[PDB]
Amino acid sequence: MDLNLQDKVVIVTGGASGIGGAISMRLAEERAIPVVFARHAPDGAFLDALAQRQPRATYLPVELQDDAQCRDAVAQTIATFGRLDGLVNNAGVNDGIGLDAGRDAFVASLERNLIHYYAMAHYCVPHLKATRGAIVNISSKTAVTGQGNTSGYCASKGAQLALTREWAVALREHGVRVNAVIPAEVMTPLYDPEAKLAEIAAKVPLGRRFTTPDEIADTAVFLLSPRASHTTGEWLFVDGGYTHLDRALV
Amino acid sequence: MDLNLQDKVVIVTGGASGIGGAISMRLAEERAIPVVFARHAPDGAFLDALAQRQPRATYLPVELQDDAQCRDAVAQTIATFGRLDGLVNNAGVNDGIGLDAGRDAFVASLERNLIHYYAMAHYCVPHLKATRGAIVNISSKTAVTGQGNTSGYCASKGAQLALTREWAVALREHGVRVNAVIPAEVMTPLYRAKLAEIAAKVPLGRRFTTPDEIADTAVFLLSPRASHTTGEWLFVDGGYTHLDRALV
Amino acid sequence: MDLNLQDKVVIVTGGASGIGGAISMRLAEERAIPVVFARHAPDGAFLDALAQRQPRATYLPVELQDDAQCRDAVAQTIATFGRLDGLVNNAGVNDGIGLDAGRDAFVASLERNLIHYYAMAHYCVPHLKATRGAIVNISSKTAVTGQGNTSGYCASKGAQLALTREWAVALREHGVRVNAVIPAEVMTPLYRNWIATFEDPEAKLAEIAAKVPLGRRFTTPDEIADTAVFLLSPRASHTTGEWLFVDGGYTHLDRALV
Amino acid sequence: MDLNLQDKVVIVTGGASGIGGAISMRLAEERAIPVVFARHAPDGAFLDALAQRQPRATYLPVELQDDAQCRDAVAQTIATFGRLDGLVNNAGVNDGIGLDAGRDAFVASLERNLIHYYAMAHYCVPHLKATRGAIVNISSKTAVTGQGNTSGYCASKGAQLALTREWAVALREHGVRVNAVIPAEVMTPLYRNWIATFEDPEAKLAEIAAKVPLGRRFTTPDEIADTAVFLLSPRASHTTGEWLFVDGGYTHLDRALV
Ligand SMILES: NC(=O)c1ccc[n+]([C@@H]2O[C@H](COP(=O)([O-])OP(=O)(O)OC[C@H]3O[C@@H](n4cnc5c(N)ncnc54)[C@H](O)[C@@H]3O)[C@@H](O)[C@H]2O)c1
Ligand SMILES: NC(=O)c1ccc[n+]([C@@H]2O[C@H](COP(=O)([O-])OP(=O)(O)OC[C@H]3O[C@@H](n4cnc5c(N)ncnc54)[C@H](O)[C@@H]3O)[C@@H](O)[C@H]2O)c1
Ligand SMILES: NC(=O)c1ccc[n+]([C@@H]2O[C@H](COP(=O)([O-])OP(=O)(O)OC[C@H]3O[C@@H](n4cnc5c(N)ncnc54)[C@H](O)[C@@H]3O)[C@@H](O)[C@H]2O)c1
Ligand SMILES: NC(=O)c1ccc[n+]([C@@H]2O[C@H](COP(=O)([O-])OP(=O)(O)OC[C@H]3O[C@@H](n4cnc5c(N)ncnc54)[C@H](O)[C@@H]3O)[C@@H](O)[C@H]2O)c1
Ligand SMILES: [Cl-]
Ligand SMILES: [Cl-]
Ligand SMILES: [Cl-]
Ligand SMILES: [Cl-]
Repeated sequence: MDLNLQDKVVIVTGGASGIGGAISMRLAEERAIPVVFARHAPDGAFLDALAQRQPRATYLPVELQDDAQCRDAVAQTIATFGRLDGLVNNAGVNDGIGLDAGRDAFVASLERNLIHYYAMAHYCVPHLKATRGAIVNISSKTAVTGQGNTSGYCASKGAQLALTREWAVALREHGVRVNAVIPAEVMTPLYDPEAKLAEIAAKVPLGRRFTTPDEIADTAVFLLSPRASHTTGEWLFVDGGYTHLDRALV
Repeated sequence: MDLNLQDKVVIVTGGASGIGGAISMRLAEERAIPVVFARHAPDGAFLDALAQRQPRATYLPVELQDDAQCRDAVAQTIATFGRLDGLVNNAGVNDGIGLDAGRDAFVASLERNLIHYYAMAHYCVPHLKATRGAIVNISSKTAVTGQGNTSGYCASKGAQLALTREWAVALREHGVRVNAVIPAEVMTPLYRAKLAEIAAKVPLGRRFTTPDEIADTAVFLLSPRASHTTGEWLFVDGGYTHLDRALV
Repeated sequence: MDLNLQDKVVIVTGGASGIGGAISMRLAEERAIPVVFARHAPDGAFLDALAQRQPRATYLPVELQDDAQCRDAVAQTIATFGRLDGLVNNAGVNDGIGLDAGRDAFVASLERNLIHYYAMAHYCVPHLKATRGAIVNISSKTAVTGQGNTSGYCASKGAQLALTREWAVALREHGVRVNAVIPAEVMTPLYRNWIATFEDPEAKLAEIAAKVPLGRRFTTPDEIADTAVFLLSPRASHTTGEWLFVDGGYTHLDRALV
Repeated sequence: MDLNLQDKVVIVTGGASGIGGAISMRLAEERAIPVVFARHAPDGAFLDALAQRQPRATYLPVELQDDAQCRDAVAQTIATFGRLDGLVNNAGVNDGIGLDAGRDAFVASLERNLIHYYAMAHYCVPHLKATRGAIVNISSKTAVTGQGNTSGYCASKGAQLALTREWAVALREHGVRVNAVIPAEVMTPLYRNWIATFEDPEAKLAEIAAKVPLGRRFTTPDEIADTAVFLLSPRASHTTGEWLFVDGGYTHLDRALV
């Protein structure tokens, strides 16, 4: 299935590891041009594999919590490529800020997760309008399931789903589609460890195993493509049945 | 139906007008004790009607964006009544902060809407655990429908639905239930041809929902008649969110 | 809270046992007039308690899978009361018809669950219009969660949620509201006996209850009834088309929690 | 994006017209082998275009309401190809059976829509297990939004969403995924052969399209098809039980927007 993403310039925040890394790599495979926005320089092995698929793929060091860096990196991206066709908002961290943490910790969690999704959309949208590009927001099942000690992250991830609907409405007349992907348990390098891994994996209905970053990536990249040309405002759960299937199943 | 809220102490933020005021008034009618947290003093006719139903009902001047006023007003409430049985997070404003507004405006919207729901829960939860009380978060249909130029408010309202699920999980073993009510179109102070256009789109009766309708579901959710309902989002919207957009 | 249900006539299908019995009893307590449609004659103690609260409450023997009996029982209710204010579609059974069972078993499950919800609404709605009455459909979390070997019941319960939206649209101009209640695990004497067919009943019950997030306990029929009766009342006068989950967090809270 | 569907055998019910036809054509483009089950012989031009992409693509005449024809058609497909990799349940018709129509009309609507999705899955699933294949159920936004005079179709389309969750649970250990696609307004020549009946056919088309948030236009069959075929493929290898709305924002975006 040709996705028609060849030479499409797509910013992927947190795009050099885990889910974001897999999204960048699939974009490169589809001959798109992923532009990684991340705090830390990607590892060599990642850059080797990416450039092999797409020699023009790039990385920009960006602290997403700095509004001016977001602005300048988008500008640099436009200066380098002349256009922007996609935005994948993906950077985030479950920082475990619960009910007892207080205002400052809560707001800091919003900064780490929610606020830069808005800032990136804010700076990218004029460019996306010009190309009738697309946005994918990566959220989390916690936005709808809760978890128990992570108000900050949960609030952020839920706000991102709401913003997906809001931006889909806001941008409809410009042909800019906005969708979300909702993962549940995804194995990354990052993420008695023999036992606790087994414990978590056991709860995923399809195959009792973690979702892979590639699985999230394939749905995310489909959503950026014109193969999803009448899909906007949607939240796609890629979670092995985690959110919606009977909690009682083994 | 006896809701068993008699002498139960419930804080209602933005509780002196619009939906909040209707919630406070219904609480008083059920012989609960509403404690109004609001920026401005309620008008006299409101306070008099409230006192008629519940002489122990109380108003505290609170700017909810001030974390210290939140903390101090809760402390006051506990000092006065010795208990807290409910929190209704209700204060908010659709401030029309869109994609072009920028970071500062977006964050100011979060402060006006989202952040004080968390601050209030933060300060109330220890006391709610003591009484196996309840929380009701008032959200907005915009959280799931979008609207077009209100990123700030939409984000906030959606985060409030998420937090309803999170806090329901967090507090399950303490017997504290957390639910949300989602209104669509409710005629309230500043809301009042442009009228008819909006009303016409509400499937049930082609009319606005009333504050009393929102209040009746919110108060039901605060009560032990909803003793196994937690984490839920109750739409009270005349069909606005879920019924065919094509209907007339 | 006054639900304003005094002398309101409400048919409750399967209304003498479990969830349905609790709804009938709650209706009587709110001074409504419940009309029980059920296959089996109710307990004497149930009838005594019902009459104690509402002397006008009635019971009619009805096999709901018989369309003519639905028709005639609604007709008799109208003859007795002259009006109908509510319908609670509640009768049903999880009959464990899997994907391997085949057409005949699947259709039989639809007859036991889905088809009489439609039949009852078909015969009741013309009367509900005159009174601006209401319908509550009792569904099941299985409609959205699945279960694994119950295609017939799952299909039925999901169709009941869809029909809740459909009828809400269809009846909007008549002021007739239609909503659904979705239970998960509700302890009833019937469930209690099914659990008794297991080797270690105590352990089976605990195993089921352990999965309910709020309190690790079954929902009670009264808990389902209180929401259902609230939804029948004008206290829910702008709620229509809705699916209310009364389930201790079963459907929507993190599967990973203990 | 390689979908890895080359030489995979996929039955598509109603697969020679509208959405079903687009699904078959996309399957053939991906070098899969679509097998069309439909009541009428397909257009010659359709058969030619299909054959150009996939010479092995087949059509079997099937009345899906006849359980034995479903059974035999699946058996013939296994006899021809020796495997089954996918099932797209797609055939259906909005027959406008309201609340007032009664039992016989309602049940007939279930037969036209719901019951053959079950029958087809019943006969296909034993084979899908061996290949760790997949099912896509095509539903309708009406399952969740209602419409107003179509209880039979609404109930059917909603049962199909519920069965998607149920079969996803049932088949999880066999690695068979089950998902649904929910369209809203899709232009098919047949929809056009219904719109044709109106006094001002283009003004009617316009009234409908004006309600679709994204572009104020109908979704195309290819747009539905591309999501459906993605769901059949291992690119969606951890997606199961899901309902994917492909509807230009119809179901979920603010009704107030123009
Ligand atoms: N991994 C899971 O199980 C899981 C589950 C649900 C949702 N998600 C979502 O997936 C998305 C990706 O997570 P992942 O697990 O791949 O994460 P990851 O931590 O493995 O990678 C995230 C990347 O983003 C970068 N990053 C984070 N914050 C940043 C900032 N402020 N500025 C610049 N760079 C920043 C990190 O350095 C890292 O490179 C997140 O939005 C997460 O919430 C993940
Ligand atoms: N009116 C509607 O149609 C509608 C629709 C959807 C959701 N809602 C929700 O209902 C809730 C109540 O809104 P409303 O329509 O009744 O507005 P209402 O303004 O007329 O009253 C809200 C009250 O909250 C107070 N308030 C607001 N911000 C405050 C702050 N920072 N500190 C202290 N007090 C503050 C206001 O002074 C006012 O008294 C809100 O959460 C809103 O999102 C309303
Ligand atoms: N108990 C639970 O855990 C649970 C969970 C989810 C949903 N539900 C739903 O609650 C509703 C009631 O269930 P319950 O658990 O109370 O069951 P129950 O069996 O205790 O009571 C059902 C009543 O309906 C009557 N009935 C059944 N079929 C009938 C027919 N064809 N004609 C006449 N009467 C008939 C039965 O005889 C019985 O009196 C059902 O719709 C069920 O699907 C129950
Ligand atoms: N067209 C829309 O706007 C729309 C909207 C929502 C959902 N859908 C869904 O999409 C699916 C396809 O609809 P479509 O619009 O492409 O339909 P269509 O009418 O254009 O084609 C349906 C095909 O299925 C065949 N078919 C129907 N019943 C059959 C039977 N009993 N036995 C054998 N073959 C049979 C028909 O002959 C026809 O060839 C249906 O499930 C429908 O509910 C369509
Ligand atoms: Cl991977
Ligand atoms: Cl009012
Ligand atoms: Cl009880
Ligand atoms: Cl097409």
